[PDB]
Amino acid sequence: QHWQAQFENWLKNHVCHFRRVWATAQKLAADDDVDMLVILTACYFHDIVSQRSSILAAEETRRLLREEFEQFPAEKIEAVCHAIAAHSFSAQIAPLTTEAKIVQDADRLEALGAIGLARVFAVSGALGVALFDGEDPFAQHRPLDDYALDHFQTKLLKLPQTMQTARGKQLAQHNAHFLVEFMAKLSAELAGENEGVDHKVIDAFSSAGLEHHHH
Amino acid sequence: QHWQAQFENWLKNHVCHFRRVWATAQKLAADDDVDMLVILTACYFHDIVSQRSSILAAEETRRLLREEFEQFPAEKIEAVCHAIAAHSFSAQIAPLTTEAKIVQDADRLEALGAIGLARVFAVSGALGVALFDGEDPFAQHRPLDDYALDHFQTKLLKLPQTMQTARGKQLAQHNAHFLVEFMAKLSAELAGENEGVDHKVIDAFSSAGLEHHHH
Ligand code: NI
Ligand code: NI
Ligand code: NI
Ligand code: NI
Ligand code: NI
Ligand code: NI
Repeated sequence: QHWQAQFENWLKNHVCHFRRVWATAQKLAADDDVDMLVILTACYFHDIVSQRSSILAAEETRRLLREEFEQFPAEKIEAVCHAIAAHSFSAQIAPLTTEAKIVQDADRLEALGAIGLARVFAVSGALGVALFDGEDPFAQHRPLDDYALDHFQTKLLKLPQTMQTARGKQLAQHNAHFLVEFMAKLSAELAGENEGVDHKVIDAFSSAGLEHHHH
Repeated sequence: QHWQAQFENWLKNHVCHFRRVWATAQKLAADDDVDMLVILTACYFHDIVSQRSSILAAEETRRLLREEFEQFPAEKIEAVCHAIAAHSFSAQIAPLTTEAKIVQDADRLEALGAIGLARVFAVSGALGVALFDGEDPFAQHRPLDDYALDHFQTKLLKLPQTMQTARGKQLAQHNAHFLVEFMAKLSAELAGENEGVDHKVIDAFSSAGLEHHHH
């Protein structure tokens, strides 16, 4: 009963990004018997501590844990310090625990898909980096990245291949394909097509099979 | 001869948004014999003058026109003052000229589609308005709009129906459907689906037929 009750984690602290991560984080380790108890606090705090910021995410979440996590720490508190330290590839903190892996996947899946396509441009909005045609002709020029549409084939399109969770990869594979199709429509529209999608960008930015013949 | 040469409009002034608008603005009035000469300057300056801003876009573009447009003004200069004044529904300047209509469509199509889906979130980025789940449960709550994802069914999803150009509407209809499908994937992902799309949002935010049976 301390499986649903402890939801009163940030549900009494002081954000929704976590609500979802847990949701898909559970689906990743469904019926594997790993530790769906630590992984939780892992994905529930990885942000409470803002390339130096993840190593402190645990040197921060550990001290703060000694407040409400007072009831049940045990050995399950050193694992909540690797997960919440190995999720953002800003610190390159390689995840070793099979629990610290499920999070580095659930949170990293928040970079792809519909929400992912929204983050790239929202962020790119404040930072004001643009994303216009200044990026299409990059078939012959070079990627300056954060031109948001470039951030696409620099991090995002390369995220699924470096996915370290069995299912999480095939999942970060579909969502990563949703981004390409967006690129497909963006190319056309960008080439005054207004209708179809550039069936040439789908051919280069996403592994066929995810939609296909066999020779 | 003075149809391609005059491209040296902003090509020597002091932005790419125009390059495209003309492209699709020509396709809208293809073989109709209207005035593919004024419509051009129309879509080439509607921005040089930043709900009061469109009426001045012409009270500004007219004076500036008296510089390079010195060679060929004629009656074709009073039309370049209605178009470049009737394109943004911020001034509600109803377009009367069939030329001032092709622009209010070509420029308004830049709100839908792939580029459209990027603008909503980019802009929403600087203004920092968010767009998270705080918008999904709005099936029972109310839309505060600029929550970017709301800006969707408030302006964008209503743009194609108020389109005033023969073809331009069926065109702003497809691109407007591309936005819904995005909403479709956003719903699923938002509901921890990670795979398909909420085939319930496609059912409510876009007129079937654009993809369908017949009873
Ligand atoms: Ni995160
Ligand atoms: Ni699959
Ligand atoms: Ni097959
Ligand atoms: Ni504009
Ligand atoms: Ni059609
Ligand atoms: Ni039919």
